Amino acid sequence: AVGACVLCNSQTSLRCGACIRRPFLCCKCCYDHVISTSHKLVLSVNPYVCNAPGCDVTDVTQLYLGGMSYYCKSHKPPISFPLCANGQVFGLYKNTCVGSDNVTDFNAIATCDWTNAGDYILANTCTERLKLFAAETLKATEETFKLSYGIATVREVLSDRELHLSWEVGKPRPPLNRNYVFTGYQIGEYTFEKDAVVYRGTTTYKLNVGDYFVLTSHTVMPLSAPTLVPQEHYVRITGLYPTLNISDEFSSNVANYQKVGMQKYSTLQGPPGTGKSHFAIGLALYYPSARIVYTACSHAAVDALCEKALKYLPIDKCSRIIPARARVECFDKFKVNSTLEQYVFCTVNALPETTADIVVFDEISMATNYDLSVVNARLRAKHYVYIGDPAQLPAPRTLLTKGTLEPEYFNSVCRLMKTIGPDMFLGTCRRCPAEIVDTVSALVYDNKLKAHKDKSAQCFKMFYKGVITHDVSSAINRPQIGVVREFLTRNPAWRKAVFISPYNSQNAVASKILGLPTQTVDSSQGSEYDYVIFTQTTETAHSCNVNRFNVAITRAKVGILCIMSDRDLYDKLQFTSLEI
Ligand SMILES: Nc1ncnc2c1ncn2[C@@H]1O[C@H](COP(=O)(O)OP(=O)(O)OP(=O)(O)O)[C@@H](O)[C@H]1O
Ligand SMILES: Nc1ncnc2c1ncn2[C@@H]1O[C@H](COP(=O)(O)OP(=O)(O)OP(=O)(O)O)[C@@H](O)[C@H]1O
Ligand SMILES: [Zn+2]
Ligand SMILES: [Zn+2]
Ligand SMILES: [Zn+2]
Repeated sequence: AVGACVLCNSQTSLRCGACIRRPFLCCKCCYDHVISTSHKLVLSVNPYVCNAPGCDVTDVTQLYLGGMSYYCKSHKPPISFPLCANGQVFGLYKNTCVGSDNVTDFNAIATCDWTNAGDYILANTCTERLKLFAAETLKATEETFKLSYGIATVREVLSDRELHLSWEVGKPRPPLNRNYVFTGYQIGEYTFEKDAVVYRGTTTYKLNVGDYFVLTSHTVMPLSAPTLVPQEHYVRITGLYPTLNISDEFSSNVANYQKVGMQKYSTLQGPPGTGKSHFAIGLALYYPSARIVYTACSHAAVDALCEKALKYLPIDKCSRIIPARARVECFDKFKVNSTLEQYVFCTVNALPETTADIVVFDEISMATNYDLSVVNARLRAKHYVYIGDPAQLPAPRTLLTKGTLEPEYFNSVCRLMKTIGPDMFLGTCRRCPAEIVDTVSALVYDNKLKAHKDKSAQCFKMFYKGVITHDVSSAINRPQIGVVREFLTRNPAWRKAVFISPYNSQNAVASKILGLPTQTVDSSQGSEYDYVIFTQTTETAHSCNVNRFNVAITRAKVGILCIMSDRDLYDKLQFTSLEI
């Protein structure tokens, strides 16, 4: 019942009983909270509630200290004092309290519902202590809301991959995509796609009628470590030992590797195809005796670093850390769960508590402030390297419905990269034809991204609005897909292209009609393909977001066809226009 104030670190015996996280607040900060919000329940060693029989007064502003007990105005003894007085709520340490001038920001964080983009803006521009409080509060709210979705029970099993579901009446249904993972009853985790529903299970299990699926929730632990440790700048390389014979394949990053060793943490912005994994793995080659923990949010990102390390690092010194409660198939070519190896590859959620000379945290645009705090709490390192690109996509915020979240507010690292700039920048795209490079360089990179490749003359655009149908909220554009079918009859080298759309439902229609592999933009992040076919599908904030569009067109190595709905983005594509 005694702790440190979330706003000013002062010792206190008070917590707000109305905030979902029950934060400690000192006598001064607690006053500013209760006098300006609906939160009136104050918790101490004992709760601040009227102590007379039958009384239900719990509003601290209507409560008084009589002796050592609390009473309302109708029950207080003649010798009593108001609990709220002199800008202070009575509690222990009433004279050491410092107070804070940021309580207004606390009050907004503590009372918002996380549906507006301004809640996330405030969560990223406040003090460091408030950032943790907002991250914890948001995550709890997100987790509790998962209880709002209905239960799904199998009515019949059509095949090994299709079934008919029964949805609980009185509650909304979750969208059926690869981001919504249900737990079956425990017969493993399942995902559903679109009355027949396509089901994918962790193991091939004989599903029965009556088995049910529940959205996988999770308890939310408190945070203690900052999103970023305080910065330090050193006179020379600290804790690391450079080689003298780094191969020329990695020598262009030597100066950047030196800078990594001169500061506590450093940020690297790497636009698509500019060599992020190459940078990350070369860091180990330049500091060959360093213990390096490579981490990121998704298994796919960690597995991509593993594939890179397999080519260049000693395999006997690598371990992939896979949580015992297995879920998906991870990289399998390293020793598994040998936490003490020199090179450890692990998703954030599964990080062991250990130390390292260097922590590399990849795909930083996808991280949240909760992730960044978890990484600092579990990994004590001499150097932290944050790799990513704030012009790519963030983690979906399931509660946000009003307003768009700009890159500067994705997390603390993206905020630094957007405000003061990244410590390092990989400036040459080696993956994409120059038509793409030139488009995105002007679109999101202030013309700072250079093309190494020539124009391919296989980059095409077509302006075709089509017809927009919907499966709930996921959009479909059958005319746009018909145009693609026509294109394929006349361009047989594209038979091997990957279809990309901003919508799962569109992708599903394309799979059946066109026969091509399909991917959503968001799931295509970190991937590359020779030929890509993109159908914008609709003109929405989702389909026109510049970060998503950047990602979409930068997956292609040789050629891309973009069937567009928005005039602005169509015009900016530096491609050859196709007729019809
Ligand atoms: N790979 C290495 N090559 C050469 N000398 C090394 C190497 N690793 C450690 N040493 C030496 O051994 C000492 C003790 O190692 P230790 O790991 O405890 O220190 P350190 O954390 O790297 O030190 P500092 O941060 O002051 O550089 C180092 O300070 C350094 O002088
Ligand atoms: N600094 C560099 N110097 C020389 N060649 C490089 C450099 N960075 C990357 N390359 C070349 O580009 C190839 C691909 O790099 P990488 O594995 O990082 O993937 P990418 O798709 O280009 O980039 P990213 O991971 O940023 O999307 C490397 O295998 C290497 O041949
Ligand atoms: Zn409160
Ligand atoms: Zn305080
Ligand atoms: Zn009373």
